[PDB]
Amino acid sequence: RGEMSRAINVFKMRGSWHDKAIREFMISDKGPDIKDSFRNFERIISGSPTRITVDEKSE
Amino acid sequence: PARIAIDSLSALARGVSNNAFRQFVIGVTGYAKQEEITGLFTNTSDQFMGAHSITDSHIATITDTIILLQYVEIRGEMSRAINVFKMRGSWHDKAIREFMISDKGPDIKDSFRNFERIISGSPTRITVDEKSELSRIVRGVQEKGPES
Amino acid sequence: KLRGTSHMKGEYPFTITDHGINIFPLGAMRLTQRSSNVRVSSGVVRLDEMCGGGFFKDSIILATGATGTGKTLL
Amino acid sequence: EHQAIAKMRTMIEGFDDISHGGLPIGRSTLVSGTSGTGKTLFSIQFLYNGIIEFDEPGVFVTFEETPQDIIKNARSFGWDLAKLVDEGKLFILDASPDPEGQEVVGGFDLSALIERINYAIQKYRARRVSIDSVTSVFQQYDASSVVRRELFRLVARLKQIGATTVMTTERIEEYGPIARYGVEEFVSDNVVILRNVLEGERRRRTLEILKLRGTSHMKGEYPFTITDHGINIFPLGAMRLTQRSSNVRVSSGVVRLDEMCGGGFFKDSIILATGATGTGKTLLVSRFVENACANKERAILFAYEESRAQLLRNAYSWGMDFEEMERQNLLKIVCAYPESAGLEDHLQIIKSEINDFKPARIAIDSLSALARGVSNNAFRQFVIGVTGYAKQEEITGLFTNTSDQFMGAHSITDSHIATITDTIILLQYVEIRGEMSRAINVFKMRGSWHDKAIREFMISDKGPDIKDSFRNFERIISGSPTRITVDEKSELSRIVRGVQEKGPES
Ligand SMILES: Nc1ncnc2c1ncn2[C@@H]1O[C@H](COP(=O)(O)OP(=O)(O)OP(=O)(O)O)[C@@H](O)[C@H]1O
Ligand SMILES: Nc1ncnc2c1ncn2[C@@H]1O[C@H](COP(=O)(O)OP(=O)(O)OP(=O)(O)O)[C@@H](O)[C@H]1O
Ligand SMILES: Nc1ncnc2c1ncn2[C@@H]1O[C@H](COP(=O)(O)OP(=O)(O)OP(=O)(O)O)[C@@H](O)[C@H]1O
Ligand SMILES: [Mg+2]
Ligand SMILES: [Mg+2]
Ligand SMILES: [Mg+2]
Ligand SMILES: [Mg+2]
Ligand SMILES: [Mg+2]
Ligand SMILES: [Mg+2]
Repeated sequence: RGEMSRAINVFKMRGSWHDKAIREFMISDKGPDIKDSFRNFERIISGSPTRITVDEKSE
Repeated sequence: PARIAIDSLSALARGVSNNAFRQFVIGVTGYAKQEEITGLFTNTSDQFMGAHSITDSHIATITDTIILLQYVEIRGEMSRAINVFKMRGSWHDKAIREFMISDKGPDIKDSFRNFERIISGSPTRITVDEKSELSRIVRGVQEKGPES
Repeated sequence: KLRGTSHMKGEYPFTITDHGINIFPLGAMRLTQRSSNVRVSSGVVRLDEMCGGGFFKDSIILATGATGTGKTLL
Repeated sequence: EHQAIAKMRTMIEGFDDISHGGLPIGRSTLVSGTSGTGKTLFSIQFLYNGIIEFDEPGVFVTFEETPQDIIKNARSFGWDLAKLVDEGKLFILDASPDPEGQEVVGGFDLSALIERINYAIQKYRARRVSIDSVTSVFQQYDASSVVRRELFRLVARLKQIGATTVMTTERIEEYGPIARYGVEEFVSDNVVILRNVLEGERRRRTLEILKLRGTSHMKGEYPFTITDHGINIFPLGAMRLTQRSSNVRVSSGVVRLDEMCGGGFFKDSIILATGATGTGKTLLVSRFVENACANKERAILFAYEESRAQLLRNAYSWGMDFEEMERQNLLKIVCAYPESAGLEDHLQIIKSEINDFKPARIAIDSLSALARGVSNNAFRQFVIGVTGYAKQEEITGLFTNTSDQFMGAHSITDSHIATITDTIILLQYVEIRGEMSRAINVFKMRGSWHDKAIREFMISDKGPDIKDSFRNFERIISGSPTRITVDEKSELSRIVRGVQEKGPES
């Protein structure tokens, strides 16, 4: 929506299992605040997303 | 040995020329084909997602069977996928199947069938009224059958 | 040059080891690689089906993919 | 022939063309070159043929090598010089110093040698003369000044006599000064440089005619090979463009494809099969070779990727038994590594087998296999070679090119050879529904009309199955196509309910 938002992700860890989602986060005076993923978007990695706004199953 | 594996030849190509490498491959490839040895070579394609080539220095062809893993972005998540690209003497599965990674190993689930442009890492979800056609409401031609 | 006869032309890498000079005629080795229809597992069941039975014993299997995909695993 | 300088033939596979005829009669040609380059053979080869082809006795002066050895060595190419030095056709004139020699002797002896050689030439009635390693004579205590005068005397007198002479010169650097005393180059009438350039740990020898006072000739380097038969040159550029073309048609071994090509490949035509790794190329080629033998015609297969054994395993699995093919003496499999020699050689190995077997068809699986390491021009020039040879010989060719980038390769050349080729066959993957399906296409056919669809094909134990086209898909070539449907359910065989039978009975 016209705003440079972030996104943290644990790309690879040889031992552990790590999270496979791309979670956005933000920076305040309290430090980083990881948030929720972009479940509803597409091409996320590319950088310039593309919401899917799928019309449900159309009833 | 009866089996031989070198993890990350892409770890050898470090600095060394392209030709010196290519040669080295043949050197470890041929010697393995003659000595009745089964070999698996690990290669790390410099770029995750989008990779138009599956090697680096173009070793590809000097091989029998290709096994490919590629990151697929889905619903805001980075999930793997595998595919047997080419097998010179066998049949091998054409489909591209995704897979989990736990404490047990690899579980080759299904294939993103309701998807497009997968090889790009970032696919295009395209269910939007699946193979049932606009006839999900069966028109109404089926209003003759049940009577009294 | 080897006056009178023939020879392999060019450079060839050799390694002076604890067993004297050892030259690898990387070009000499011929392309006479015995083959057969024998297959062997991988350690991944389904995967073996995906090949159609298992990798051939006499072959070279290539595993590519981005860092993290899990080639070391396979 | 329009030239004003009379020439005599060396009968050296290649030279007489590059020299537009052969060494200028009554003159001296300086064939110079690095250590082991080819020099002294040329010389010997030059006297040889004159003997065994024109019956012209020759005089060979040795300076460093022992008159015994020259004969001992020349046996490698299969020549009993002995017998000739014996029948009075070849007079070897020793001048090699001695194992218990003094020091100082290269000026008045240079005057004596003239008279010497002048005796044997008058005696044996010779036409050709070789003076191998003059250099060694000055390697006693001399400098540029005394070498141009002394050589000159020798050649000057030699020309007066009427002998067509060849002198040999050594040189430390491959491209730098032509000869040691950087003076021989202007004292001679002609100058034949022989090199053996390194680069990429491999070795490439070439011959070049810098100058031929009086006539024209082919300029620049030309690769040659020293085989069991001696010097062998390739005027890759003297290869005129006047091959024969015919509307005759042959099979591809794949029926449906044939249609797709207007009615079967042209007899005289180069064929290119490009497609990402694992697309199929190797197969087709095998099905091409096969059929050629199924009609009783010869054909060769030069595998640079897969072994002769494996070529059969996968060949049998696809049906078609190569075991028999070999036995019925109809198909010959070469099979080798592109790293086991320089192209010059590889180009000749192929040519050879094409003359000791006379194929009527040929297939080179993975030209791109030969493009490894090598420079594009070097490889492009080699392609023109094979392509060249097979074209002027009515031998149908099917080359295999594997593009370095599956799905998304904006160019099926990579090395840009698609314009020398007559007919291209394209194989490429197609991402349809989480599945890597294949699909072939006939890009171009110079004489035929060929089908313009990008049909899909499947591989079975039986072979290449050419199905139907992805009409309802855009961005095909892109590799991962976009499904846009105007139909699909459109007739073809609607009729719902029970349409099939099963395995019991129909
Ligand atoms: N115990 C585990 N549980 C869940 N996931 C794991 C576990 N171990 C590893 N993984 C996952 O598998 C990946 C490990 O990669 P792996 O060791 O298979 O080699 P690779 O991908 O071929 O090469 P490299 O490790 O150098 O990137 C990690 O990135 C991670 O996502
Ligand atoms: N039968 C043969 N097959 C292949 N190569 C051969 C054969 N016989 C000789 N050669 C090659 O020929 C070359 C010998 O060179 P040659 O005797 O023609 O004179 P030169 O190289 O000009 O001068 P010099 O006496 O200083 O070496 C070597 O490089 C050698 O490998
Ligand atoms: N018996 C078989 N049954 C089914 N499919 C086969 C069989 N043999 C080979 N294949 C298929 O054919 C392909 C093998 O490629 P092929 O040997 O035709 O040469 P290529 O693709 O031109 O070059 P290269 O194999 O060196 O990459 C594989 O990708 C595989 O899917
Ligand atoms: Mg291949
Ligand atoms: Mg890695
Ligand atoms: Mg690793
Ligand atoms: Mg020498
Ligand atoms: Mg010599
Ligand atoms: Mg192949």
